[PDB]
Amino acid sequence: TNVLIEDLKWRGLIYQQTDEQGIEDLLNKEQVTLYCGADPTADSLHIGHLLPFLTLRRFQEHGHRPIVLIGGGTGMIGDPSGKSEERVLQTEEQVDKNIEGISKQMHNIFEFGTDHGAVLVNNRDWLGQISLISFLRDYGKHVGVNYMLGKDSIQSRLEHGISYTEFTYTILQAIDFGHLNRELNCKIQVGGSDQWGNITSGIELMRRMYGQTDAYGLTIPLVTKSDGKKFGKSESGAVWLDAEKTSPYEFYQFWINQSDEDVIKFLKYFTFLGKEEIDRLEQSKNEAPHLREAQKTLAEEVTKFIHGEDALNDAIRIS
Amino acid sequence: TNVLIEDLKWRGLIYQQTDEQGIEDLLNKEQVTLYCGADPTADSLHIGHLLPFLTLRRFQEHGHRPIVLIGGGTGMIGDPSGKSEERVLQTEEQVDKNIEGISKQMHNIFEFGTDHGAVLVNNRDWLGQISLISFLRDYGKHVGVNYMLGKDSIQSRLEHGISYTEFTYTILQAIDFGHLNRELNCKIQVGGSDQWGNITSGIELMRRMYGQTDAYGLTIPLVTKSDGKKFGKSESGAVWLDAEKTSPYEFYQFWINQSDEDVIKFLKYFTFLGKEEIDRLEQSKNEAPHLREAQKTLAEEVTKFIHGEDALNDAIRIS
Ligand SMILES: N[C@@H](Cc1ccc(O)cc1)C(=O)N[C@H](C(=O)O)[C@H]1[C@H](O)[C@]2(O)CO[C@@H]([C@@H]2O)N1O
Ligand SMILES: N[C@@H](Cc1ccc(O)cc1)C(=O)N[C@H](C(=O)O)[C@H]1[C@H](O)[C@]2(O)CO[C@@H]([C@@H]2O)N1O
Repeated sequence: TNVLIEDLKWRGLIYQQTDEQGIEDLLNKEQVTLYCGADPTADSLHIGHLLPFLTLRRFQEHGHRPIVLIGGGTGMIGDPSGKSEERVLQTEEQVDKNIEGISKQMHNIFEFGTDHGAVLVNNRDWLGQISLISFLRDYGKHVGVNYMLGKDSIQSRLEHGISYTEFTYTILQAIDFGHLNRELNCKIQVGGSDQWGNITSGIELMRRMYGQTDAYGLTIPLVTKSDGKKFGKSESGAVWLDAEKTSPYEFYQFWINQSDEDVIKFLKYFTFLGKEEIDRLEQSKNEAPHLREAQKTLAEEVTKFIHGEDALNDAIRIS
Repeated sequence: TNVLIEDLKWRGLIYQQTDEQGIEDLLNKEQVTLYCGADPTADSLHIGHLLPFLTLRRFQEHGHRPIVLIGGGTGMIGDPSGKSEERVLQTEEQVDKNIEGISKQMHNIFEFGTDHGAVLVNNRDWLGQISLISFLRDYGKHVGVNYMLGKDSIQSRLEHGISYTEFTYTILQAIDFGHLNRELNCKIQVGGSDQWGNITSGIELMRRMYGQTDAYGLTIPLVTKSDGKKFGKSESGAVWLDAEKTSPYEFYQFWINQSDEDVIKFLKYFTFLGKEEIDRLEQSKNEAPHLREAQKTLAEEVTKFIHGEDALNDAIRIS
């Protein structure tokens, strides 16, 4: 037992683990409960997010359980991570509308409603409780200011000027990890490299809150093209996984025009085919490019999956 | 939590539970590990078996784990259950060939090769160890002769004359239950009504072997048509799930010619559609029979699934 880790590794979906070995350990020992999430900073997800929720779906394959945290509370605050300009609070309505779009999608990428598997939690439910006073006492007490300015996210912002709220974002997100880690048994939290800071902070908090009751954080790498261009972007902004923001057709082509070079990779990252199916699918590319089979079965997969069998046919027929 | 049981019940797939309530209990409490199996008394499964392996697949839906016991050891002996004429030992080669066919199929109905989910065990592995002496001592000691003549299977045979071997079949099968119940954690064993006897005996043995370390047996009902005819049979014997014994086409039609009456039922039993999808699919039948939509989406499902998307198209095109 170590196949799952064997492939994540093969495909190149592991940019960093907190405890490389220990992760390997429980993953070959007990059926883990891992989660991931997004703040509804919009009403549609987008190729950018498609990667790690897939990685979550690749776990569920082998027996594990994923959980999906929509940004019900941290949404309204905004994660300064990466950013280099303070955020802009959305309106309660907007967020309440945004999470209807963002969730509307997950509910298709995942099968919610089972007796034991995949839960869609809304951190609005617990973060909505904790008060000003409590917060400081119970959690604040154990969050050193010297660790926070440590965060590679904020370090930056600190320079331009970081508001308090972006600054206390990390404590809210850390609170979540522990809460699931306690409430549902979350031991691994998977997220993008833009999430290292936060991932690592959630695990430290519970270390002095109870002595990290067995938590680990994994990070999927970052999608990178060969044309040197901000993957995910189009004059049509970024490829939204919503049919009326980015349609099966526009979707389709995106994948169909995948610069031959950065192809097999994207096959590995985004498609549920084997190393053998891909391997074959690599020859077909290495010496019969006219047929453009790789770049074709890619798009086929991602479009049928994300959009539909029907919306694949409906799409393919526009060349 | 109680949806899975909620539907099994809805569809009518529960002919009997050993401990009705307790089953409900652990199924709403912990992720169970249930199994089922067949002796390779042939080289192809058949509609008859398609039902309970589906039921096993309906568990895996909600989080549970199935296991598949091919008849590697009990195969060679034959389960007199139901039968009313002693068996006929197969040849080691035959069984060794038969289990290549029988397994060749499961490996498509189930996804083996994961880190935590679905295992294909071969009881040849443990039953091949136990000797004449051991057997009597360790297990035989705790199997009363008065319980065995109790078995509704043999009771019958007893009348025509039941050889010792058919008679000791039940002890071999009971041995299995406990072994998984101990080896892998098997708590529920699902099987046809022709398997009550055996199901119930496996649980009794471990009751005096250690005090039934938490075991239960469930039984799927029996497929029954409205035309009053031995479901599963055709002049082409019985509908073998093998393409070269019973092909996508011959397969297809079978389902397509499903006597309108015993339809929705078969939709429930054999298809992964909702109560809503079916409900709609029941109207379409109740008042627009010309279209024959029910009997059509049925066959469609079962054929694509069992045989292939491709072998569905390939099939549908023969009307
Ligand atoms: N502050 C986090 C959100 C969060 C909210 C609650 C938690 O309990 C833990 C984390 C973040 O940055 N997430 C992104 C988002 O949209 O909210 C998404 C990004 O958009 C992704 O592309 C999708 O998943 C990763 C990856 O960076 N990430 O979580
Ligand atoms: N003695 C059992 C086999 C067995 C072998 C090992 C075990 O550990 C427990 C049971 C039996 O009768 N099984 C059938 C078979 O072909 O072997 C199958 C039947 O053929 C089915 O149609 C398929 O599953 C059920 C149902 O009656 N059943 O187990």
